[PDB]
Amino acid sequence: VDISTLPRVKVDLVKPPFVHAHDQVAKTGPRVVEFTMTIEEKKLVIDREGTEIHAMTFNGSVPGPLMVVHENDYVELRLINPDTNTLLHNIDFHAATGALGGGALTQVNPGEETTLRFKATKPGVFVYHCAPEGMVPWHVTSGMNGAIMVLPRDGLKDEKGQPLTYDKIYYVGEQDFYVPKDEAGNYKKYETPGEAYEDAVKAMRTLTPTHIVFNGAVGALTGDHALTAAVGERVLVVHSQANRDTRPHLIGGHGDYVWATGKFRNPPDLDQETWLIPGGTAGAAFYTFRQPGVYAYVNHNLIEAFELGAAGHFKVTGEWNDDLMTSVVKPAS
Amino acid sequence: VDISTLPRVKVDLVKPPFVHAHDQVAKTGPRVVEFTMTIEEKKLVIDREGTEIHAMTFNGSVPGPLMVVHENDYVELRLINPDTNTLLHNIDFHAATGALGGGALTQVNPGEETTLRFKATKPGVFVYHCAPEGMVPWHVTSGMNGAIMVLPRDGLKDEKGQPLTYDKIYYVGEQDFYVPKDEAGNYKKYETPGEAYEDAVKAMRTLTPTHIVFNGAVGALTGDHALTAAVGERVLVVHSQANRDTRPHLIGGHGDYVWATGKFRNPPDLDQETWLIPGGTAGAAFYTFRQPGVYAYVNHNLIEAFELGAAGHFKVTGEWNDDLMTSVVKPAS
Amino acid sequence: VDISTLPRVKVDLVKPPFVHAHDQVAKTGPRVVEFTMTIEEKKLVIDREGTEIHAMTFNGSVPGPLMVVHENDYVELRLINPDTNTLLHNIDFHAATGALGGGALTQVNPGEETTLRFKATKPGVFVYHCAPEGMVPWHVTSGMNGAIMVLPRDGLKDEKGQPLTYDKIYYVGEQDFYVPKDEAGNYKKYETPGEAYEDAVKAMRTLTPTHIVFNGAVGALTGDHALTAAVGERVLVVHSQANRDTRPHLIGGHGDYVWATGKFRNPPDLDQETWLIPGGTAGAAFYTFRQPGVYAYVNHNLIEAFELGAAGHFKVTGEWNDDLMTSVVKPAS
Ligand SMILES: O=N[O-]
Ligand SMILES: O=N[O-]
Ligand SMILES: O=N[O-]
Ligand SMILES: [Cu+2]
Ligand SMILES: [Cu+2]
Ligand SMILES: [Cu+2]
Repeated sequence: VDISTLPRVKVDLVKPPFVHAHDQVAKTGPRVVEFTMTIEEKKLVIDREGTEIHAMTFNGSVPGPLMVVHENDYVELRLINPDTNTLLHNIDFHAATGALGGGALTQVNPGEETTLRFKATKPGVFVYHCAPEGMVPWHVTSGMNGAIMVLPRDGLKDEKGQPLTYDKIYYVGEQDFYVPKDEAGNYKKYETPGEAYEDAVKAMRTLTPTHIVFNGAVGALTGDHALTAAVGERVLVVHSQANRDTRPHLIGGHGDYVWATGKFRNPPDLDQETWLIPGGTAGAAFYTFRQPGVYAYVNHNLIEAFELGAAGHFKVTGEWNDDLMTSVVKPAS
Repeated sequence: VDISTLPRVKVDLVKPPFVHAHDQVAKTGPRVVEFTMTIEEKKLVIDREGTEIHAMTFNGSVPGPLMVVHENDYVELRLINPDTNTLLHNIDFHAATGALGGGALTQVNPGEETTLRFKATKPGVFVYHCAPEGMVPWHVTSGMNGAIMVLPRDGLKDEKGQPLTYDKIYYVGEQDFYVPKDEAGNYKKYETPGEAYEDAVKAMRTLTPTHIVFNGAVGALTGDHALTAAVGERVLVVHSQANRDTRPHLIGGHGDYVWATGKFRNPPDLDQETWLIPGGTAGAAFYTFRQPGVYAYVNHNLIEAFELGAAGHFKVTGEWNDDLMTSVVKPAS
Repeated sequence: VDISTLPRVKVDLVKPPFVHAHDQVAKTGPRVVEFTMTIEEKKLVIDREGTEIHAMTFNGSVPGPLMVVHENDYVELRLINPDTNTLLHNIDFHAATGALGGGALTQVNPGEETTLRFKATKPGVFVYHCAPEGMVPWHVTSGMNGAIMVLPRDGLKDEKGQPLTYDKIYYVGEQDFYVPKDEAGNYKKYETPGEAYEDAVKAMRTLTPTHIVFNGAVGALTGDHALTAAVGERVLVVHSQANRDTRPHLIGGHGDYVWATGKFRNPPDLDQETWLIPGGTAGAAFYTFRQPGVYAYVNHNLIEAFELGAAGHFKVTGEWNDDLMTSVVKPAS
């Protein structure tokens, strides 16, 4: 087909955990969906102690923004590497077919840009990440990863073929960082990326993250940046991990319908407490809130959650249901 | 509904790996099922070397006992923290909805008790664990976790909707411990829980368990405490891991029907060799024994099994089937 | 039945990643399928640095060869331990039922052989591995493992019950090695297996592989030993990991149909980006190539892939499809 005959629609991305506006059920035929991202190398403070790293980002955030299209749309990405950056970058879409997911076609030095197009032939949530030959895990584990959602044209379906429609969506990107340590255990700091590279490699080879965070930092999805919902609302939480396994859990809730490995032609798993998202994958969980209050959303390696950073909060408004749960006798001597 | 109009039934729990008597198919309407557990902080010897830790238990065991109810029963738990203990505790049920699984409503100092009720709205096996704010992974990885089984009212079903009925059930709780080590690698010992806390946190942050055990100790499910079955018997093995992934395997057998992430509205996976139970989850495997003899039941990271403790035995009685397996020529020069 | 009345067929095995000739749909009734393997202890160079270990192999390779039979065939294995070896060995088939998978019946000292027969009652891909009592993880993590495929008699089926027929098959065995290190981090070398055993145990107990490789060495499945396919070809990739989780990914492709835990009575997962194969399991992924060029096949812990060795290549011939992917604007200032 002549792609030039198709509609074009430009998306304006938003910072995670929010997601750009879209339609669950496609209201048009196939489109070329136009995205732009600008790579930004920047310093980021990732914990309460003030540890500062040299992060590598798509669009200034860890994770990069969630892109949303429908099955058999074309994704057309303008990828910009400004001359204020110092490294070579590219992009690999797990949603795409060919050329190492696009990485072989999108190598951009500082001061260059490129435009890639691919057909989104499979529905699901997928990781995208930078992948420069020879330096792949360093870029990924410096924050250079995000996700793309390819919705079925008729939206999501349950295990029986009935519609599932979310009221809200959030994107939680989980990042393992490997901050080099000296013998005594304190983090080391580096003057340039080249001077850091060997100790970055050493640190990665321990297979032991120093930090595991949501939305780029310890506590990022707490306090005034907690996730929010109301009792009765249907929420989809997209979760990605580009490099290492995770096991999400909503403390006080469930995954009512979960695609743990993220691919919508498969029936969802029902009533999950915890789900495994393998490293290199995006997954999605659908839940209808039934109680108000604070929930924690965690990686249920609780060490990873509460000691290394992989924990966020929901604040949920509405009525308490004492049939579902109540304190019969409050704590007392 | 007025819960006060429902039948009440008191359960008397038993020590793992055994399970209190119950009905697979519900013989009554919905009930309030009454449980009591008493928290016990105690010293436990966990390996053959004599390493002794300060364990934190529900009902004196690691894991805590398996609770069994049916879908849409109410679970009413009296949780007692005697004044002989020294720490604050609570309980989070992954089966429950709201208040951080019950943890926000069940904080008990030594000398206090509380009673929680929740509706068991989803069928499956689920983890429960202590979760005191700020100290969650330390309590969990000190042994303070167990599981609850919420059976469908019409019992278990295979992938075709046909009944599956077990003859025996066992509960295997798998515990990762993080015993602090000095520089030379020997375990450190501590005078009080507060003096131990920072090195406990340090030890956990390595993400490398020193011990991974079934039923609280190396070898606990061997010798006179081996699991038992007969050829032809249908056995359900419930397995939980509150904090870290595991991959159970019956050496010499299979999981004929497995709910690896534990939730019975989903069809089981058939004919598994090994299954992944993510940290924070309970799973269940159904097997019909076909050969007698010794079987090993293991986490199939074989280092975790045979060097760190995650191995137990079945002793199975009955006839040998030479059609299924035989030595044609015994080992010989 | 009198097994002596059944046809016998002798298989001549081939070195991974290739697979001996077989039929997907069984062209005969049930057979006794005869295999022979000779154990070989040998030195192997496993990385580009020249690190040499004392490997323990079935048939001289890491992994051991893929065996292929059909459901309800009998597997009859002659296992030979020549007197040029120094250790005791045996074999455990995860496909088999009884006697610890055969290990209790196949203990062979150097200079001995044995013949085991078992009925392959369950279809799927399964691990096999050595398992000498007391020394199990050392033999497995020295390379002594492979896989067996038990095909359904009517071949593979998709999620709808329609045939899936592969044009090519490859077997990727992934091996975690634990090469002991001194305090400074250099590999230690040993004079005899007994002198190595305690430091091998110490190294394993860190749960941190020094090397994670495909087909026995860093780079083994690259260059002149890259995997090959053509656009339009249907390829099945069998992947096993006898001891540790992995998460395969075809960079630039997908798993169109995946049995992540390897058992063919279950419907496959569709359109996977990445899949989790738990330690102790074999899995299988089916893909139809749609684009030519180089693909990387990796464990998508990218540190494990690109820094520790768990990466191979496909070279795919044929036409480029610009509808599926194209560079709209090549990288430029
Ligand atoms: O479910 N809470 O750790
Ligand atoms: O299956 N045994 O390690
Ligand atoms: O998908 N590549 O790392
Ligand atoms: Cu980059
Ligand atoms: Cu506690
Ligand atoms: Cu061996």
